[PDB]
Amino acid sequence: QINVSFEFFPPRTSEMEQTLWNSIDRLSSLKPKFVSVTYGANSGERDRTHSIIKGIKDRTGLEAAPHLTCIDATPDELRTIARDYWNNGIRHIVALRGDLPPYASDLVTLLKEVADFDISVAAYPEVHPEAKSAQADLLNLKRKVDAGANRAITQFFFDVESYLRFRDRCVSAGIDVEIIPGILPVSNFKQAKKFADMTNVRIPAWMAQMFDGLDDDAETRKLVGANIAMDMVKILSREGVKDFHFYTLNRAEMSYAICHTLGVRPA
Amino acid sequence: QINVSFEFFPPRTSEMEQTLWNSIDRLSSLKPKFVSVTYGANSGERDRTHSIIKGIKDRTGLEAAPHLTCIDATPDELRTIARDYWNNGIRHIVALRGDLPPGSGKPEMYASDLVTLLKEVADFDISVAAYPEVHPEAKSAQADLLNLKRKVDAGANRAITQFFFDVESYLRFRDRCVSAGIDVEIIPGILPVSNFKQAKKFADMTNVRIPAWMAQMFDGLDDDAETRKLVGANIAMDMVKILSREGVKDFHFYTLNRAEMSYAICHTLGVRPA
Amino acid sequence: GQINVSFEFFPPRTSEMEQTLWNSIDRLSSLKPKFVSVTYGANSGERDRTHSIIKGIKDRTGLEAAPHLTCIDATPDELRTIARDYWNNGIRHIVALRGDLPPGSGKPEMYASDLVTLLKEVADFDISVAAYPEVHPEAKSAQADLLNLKRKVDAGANRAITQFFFDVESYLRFRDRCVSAGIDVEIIPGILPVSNFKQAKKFADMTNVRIPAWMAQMFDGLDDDAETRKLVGANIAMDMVKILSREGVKDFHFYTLNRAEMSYAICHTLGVRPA
Ligand SMILES: Cc1cc2nc3c(=O)[nH]c(=O)nc-3n(C[C@H](O)[C@H](O)[C@H](O)COP(=O)(O)OP(=O)(O)OC[C@H]3O[C@@H](n4cnc5c(N)ncnc54)[C@H](O)[C@@H]3O)c2cc1C
Ligand SMILES: Cc1cc2nc3c(=O)[nH]c(=O)nc-3n(C[C@H](O)[C@H](O)[C@H](O)COP(=O)(O)OP(=O)(O)OC[C@H]3O[C@@H](n4cnc5c(N)ncnc54)[C@H](O)[C@@H]3O)c2cc1C
Ligand SMILES: Cc1cc2nc3c(=O)[nH]c(=O)nc-3n(C[C@H](O)[C@H](O)[C@H](O)COP(=O)(O)OP(=O)(O)OC[C@H]3O[C@@H](n4cnc5c(N)ncnc54)[C@H](O)[C@@H]3O)c2cc1C
Ligand SMILES: [Hg+2]
Ligand SMILES: [Hg+2]
Ligand SMILES: [Hg+2]
Repeated sequence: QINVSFEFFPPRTSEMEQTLWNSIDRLSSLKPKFVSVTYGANSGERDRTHSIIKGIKDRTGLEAAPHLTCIDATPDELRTIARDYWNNGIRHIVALRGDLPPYASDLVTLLKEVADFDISVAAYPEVHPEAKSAQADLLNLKRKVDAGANRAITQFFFDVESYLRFRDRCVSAGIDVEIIPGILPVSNFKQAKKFADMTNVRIPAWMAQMFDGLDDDAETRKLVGANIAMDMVKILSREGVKDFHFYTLNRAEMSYAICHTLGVRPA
Repeated sequence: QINVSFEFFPPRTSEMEQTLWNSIDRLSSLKPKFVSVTYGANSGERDRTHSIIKGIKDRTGLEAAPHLTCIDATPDELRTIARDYWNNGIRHIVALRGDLPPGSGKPEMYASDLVTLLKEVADFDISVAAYPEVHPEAKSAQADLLNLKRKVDAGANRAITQFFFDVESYLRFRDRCVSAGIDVEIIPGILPVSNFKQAKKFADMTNVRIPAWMAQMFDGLDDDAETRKLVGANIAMDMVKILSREGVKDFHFYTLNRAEMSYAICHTLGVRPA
Repeated sequence: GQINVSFEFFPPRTSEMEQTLWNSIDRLSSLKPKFVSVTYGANSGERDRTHSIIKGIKDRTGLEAAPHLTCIDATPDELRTIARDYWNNGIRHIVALRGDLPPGSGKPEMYASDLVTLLKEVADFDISVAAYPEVHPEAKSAQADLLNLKRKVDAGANRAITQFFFDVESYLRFRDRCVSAGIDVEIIPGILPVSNFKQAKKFADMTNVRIPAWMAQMFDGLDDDAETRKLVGANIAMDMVKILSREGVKDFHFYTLNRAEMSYAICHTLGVRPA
């Protein structure tokens, strides 16, 4: 069967707060394998990440996986955060290094020492913008797995071939874990392009065309974005992929629809 | 060169207050590397610790090191206290877990956690407790030794030992610290004994063994304070002499707010006024 | 006073050995040992005897009895059943060992740390494990063996009991290396009082334990002299135990070989007497 997960982020406004909880309720009915909440380098927000995971696990009963970054934190602190999480029933965590202020493998090992955690790590089909080469980054992923990562969630992508080729290189390199694709339903192209430029993610020429001229047409953008996303998962699904991780951005509709086309429906 | 330090406790009464300041004036002339003040569980020995430290600093200009306990303090309260000290020129703190009151027994925060917390605030000089005869609540002698290394690794500059009457206890313990990689000065704590009945009470509750020969020395002197002072001073002076011959260059005296005995012992140690 | 002692007995193989054992237990019980333990053999009969002697000790003396348990010839499920039964019967302290590998057809895949883990899953037992000041014969390195000890302690072991030794420096350096590896349990020295030297040499040869030249000299020529051997062996044991105590050791485990006199006397010099 198809397993899906949804990724949310801590809301920064009263409106965004309500929007989030509505989407959480709406998406819980699809029974995802788990849901994750992002974490950014900000003490108060770090507290917010905690509270949201707790609230989720407490009102839906779904498995909630918090993101944790190696950046700006001492090993003893990280260990206490881990023990505090495990103690609160939160046995799944997404281990990352973190966006640097103007390593991951170590955080994996750190967490495994504390407890037999279910760890998820980041994979880069188009190479992390910092690694010196495709191979170096590929080997790093392997290290993170060897350290104890159960799953590998990729950064969003638009070129299906880039992902399929990467997935092959992973197995060819001995990585025995699933490379769960990260899907970004695009409704705002302008914003998507900004994200891609940062993450080194390539936006194919054809996609640029699809959004050309839709700047003021919010409705058409959602229609075109959903179409593009549904095509993606259709191909990925036929190619053997049975696990999808959605970057909801606290919005339910597009992911809900895409899930419906995958057969992921309420029951 | 021999270095010394003296430990005082917050006076609860007017008479005790006077004795303390007299001792401070007497002992200050020896120019000790530092002087420290106890931090108990009650406000009497808690609020006062701060006052006495300010007093000492103003009246003599000697480095005063306050003792700090995490017992009934939130990490927030501890940081507040640490910032105040640092900002006011206090660069040395004696970080301790603290004597938990026999009632509630919660294995939560430990001294190493306090050390870490203090180092997050500023580059303090932290002194921690060491036990040559093992801390009475330790899992084992090895665990207690590992705890000392943990505190040194957390940022402790030096270790001050609990008092002892068997010089060999100190000597073996120091050898173990070195073999274990603990690279800081293991300052022996010296308790000049004037009253034996009171010394037995302290050692009893501290797991410190009192040799039979020492109990023999004070036997029959229950009402002879003058002879107890002479005998006790003799015992301390000999212990201190042995330790020096063995390489110890730093001593920490538990004055109990009384200056006479500690002053005399320091004199024979060669540490005298200018 | 502040010194704890424990005695180790093995299941007797004859009627004569049995009378000797119970006698030793009666005599040694007066010293109020922290606990007594009983060895675990490989054959079915022995293993049953271990259980009965532990029961006999518990009833007859009311002392804390700790049986040994190995991985040899047992499925994880047999082991759990045995452990559950032990716990329900009041015996809540086990000496967990992998066990002496028999010269037959069976490669070791399960080790002592695995047994500790399995035992911990059953109940909160007090678990004691084996330590080797002179390195276990099969260890590929002293580092491996020491890290293995840490592994067993991490799994749940409350204390370590070392293989016997004749060179105190070996115990002392090992006690130090244990701290350097982060092992936080007290390593209790295993004391083997020797009266029969040839037999002691046998045990040593097969355990990678070194007998100092001076010690061999001490027993040279005393083969047919049981009396002298007992005095010489007691003197040696007493000196070693004396040095250990001056070095801080306050816990001792005696390999009695079911005999009481030597361990009794050595205990007496430590100050552990009947009251
Ligand atoms: C599913 C997902 C979720 C994310 N969630 C968050 C989040 O909640 N918060 C957040 O801040 N960020 C998040 N990110 C972004 C991520 O933290 C950044 O891309 C960051 O730069 C890398 O984190 P990482 O775990 O991939 O780092 P790493 O795996 O450590 O790799 C990062 C870089 O280091 C390199 N590398 C690794 N080890 C070595 C080494 N020893 N020597 C040299 N180079 C080395 C790699 O090749 C690469 O260039 C997420 C990413 C993904 C895909
Ligand atoms: C120089 C000196 C000055 C002192 N001054 C004072 C004072 O001003 N005020 C006061 O109240 N008391 C004072 N004390 C006494 C001290 O607070 C008590 O001895 C207290 O019981 C332990 O303090 P500690 O700092 O040694 O704690 P710790 O170093 O934390 O050790 C306490 C115990 O816990 C164990 N332990 C440590 N970590 C762990 C762990 N993770 N798990 C389990 N066990 C662990 C240790 O082995 C030890 O048994 C002083 C002691 C000395 C020697
Ligand atoms: C106090 C004491 C009591 C004893 N009582 C008995 C008894 O009642 N019955 C009995 O049959 N025997 C007994 N013995 C002997 C003991 O069983 C043997 O010495 C045995 O060969 C190992 O037991 P162990 O528990 O040390 O094994 P372990 O701790 O598992 O180690 C045995 C060997 O395996 C190695 N090792 C550990 N883990 C691994 C790994 N994962 N991969 C590779 N090598 C590894 C160790 O380094 C060592 O060389 C006793 C020994 C002692 C010291
Ligand atoms: Hg980091
Ligand atoms: Hg505390
Ligand atoms: Hg086994």
